[PDB]
Amino acid sequence: ATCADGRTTANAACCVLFPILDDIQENLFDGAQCGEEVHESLRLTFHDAIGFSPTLGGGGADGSIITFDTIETNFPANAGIDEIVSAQKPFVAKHNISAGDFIQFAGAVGVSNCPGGVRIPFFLGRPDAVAASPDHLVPEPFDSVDTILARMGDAGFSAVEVVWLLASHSIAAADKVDPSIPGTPFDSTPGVFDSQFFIETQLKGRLFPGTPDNKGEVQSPLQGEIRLQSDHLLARDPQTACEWQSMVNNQPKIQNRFAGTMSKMALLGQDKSKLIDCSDIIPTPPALVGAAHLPAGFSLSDVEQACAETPFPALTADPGPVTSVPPVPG
Ligand code: HEM
Ligand SMILES: [Ca+2]
Ligand SMILES: [Ca+2]
Repeated sequence: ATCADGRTTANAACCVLFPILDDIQENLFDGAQCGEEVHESLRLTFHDAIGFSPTLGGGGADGSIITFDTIETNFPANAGIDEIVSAQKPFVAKHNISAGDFIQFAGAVGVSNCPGGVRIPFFLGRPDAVAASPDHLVPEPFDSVDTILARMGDAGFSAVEVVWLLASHSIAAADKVDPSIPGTPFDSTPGVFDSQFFIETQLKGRLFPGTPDNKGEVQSPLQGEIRLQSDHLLARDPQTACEWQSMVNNQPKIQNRFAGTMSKMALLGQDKSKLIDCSDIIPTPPALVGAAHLPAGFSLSDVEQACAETPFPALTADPGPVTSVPPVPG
């Protein structure tokens, strides 16, 4: 099909997405960069979608976090999500797709900007949100593994799927876990969708990058990197540790499982058969940059092996002395 903007797509209903793509690439993502706004937009996909429980209710990936922001903005786990909601609102107001569609579209487009990224399937047609999410459906970094897995499981995800979705933390930072050091990433390559997150979370902690005593934080192995308590525990818990380790230096697995599981997440509360497949609108991501490695100055003895069936793979360290990770600008 040929669209009003002159471009081609398989299903002509998807043409509406091309001007939206252009607008977000320029005016939300700072020229199609894998930076702060991409990261926040990706987090928003999860906070919107995970507000779904067959028991407790919630419409899932329905745009409620924007449309009912006056309610959802007050939820504890939504700390620091108000900035990206505020940034997305004028786009939702200005274009002609639902808020639920916009959130998932912006997330998929954003991931496609990141070197090593993957094209996440995208469907068009989510109805407008009808009610705010119930509170307390977003997992917290101070929740135990069993609590996190139970909540994610309630929404429909297996333990391995939780690990796959946490590849998102490869392109990610924290502003509120330790508010003294906003923009501190979870891996040494927050601009690259890669396995460094799965490697670096497996290292023995060494230091707090900022203040001590923050809820939901534990010691990190690197200055300028922050470690969530939840990620620390998920990397080591027998339910998840072998799957976590299996992501290390397996870029195709990270990509394919992230795409598939993100598609599932983007469809929480929705019925694929009542939507239109517009996956071909998502751009081709740049190739992976870099290769899997231990940080400079580290060795296998710094890895806390936690997979009972399989040893941690032999990686090479970057050359030189131990170095710090720069924060995400913004
Ligand atoms: C499984 C349980 C999870 C927990 C406990 C968790 C927790 C967190 C926390 C505490 C932050 C830092 C927020 C801040 O202080 O600014 C964060 C950031 C982030 N999370 Fe997760 N997360 C989880 C799952 C996910 C999933 C499934 C996604 C998928 C989209 C995701 C995507 C992100 C992204 C992209 C960021 C970076 C945001 C930024 O750079 O500002 N998280 N997560
Ligand atoms: Ca929602
Ligand atoms: Ca990374």
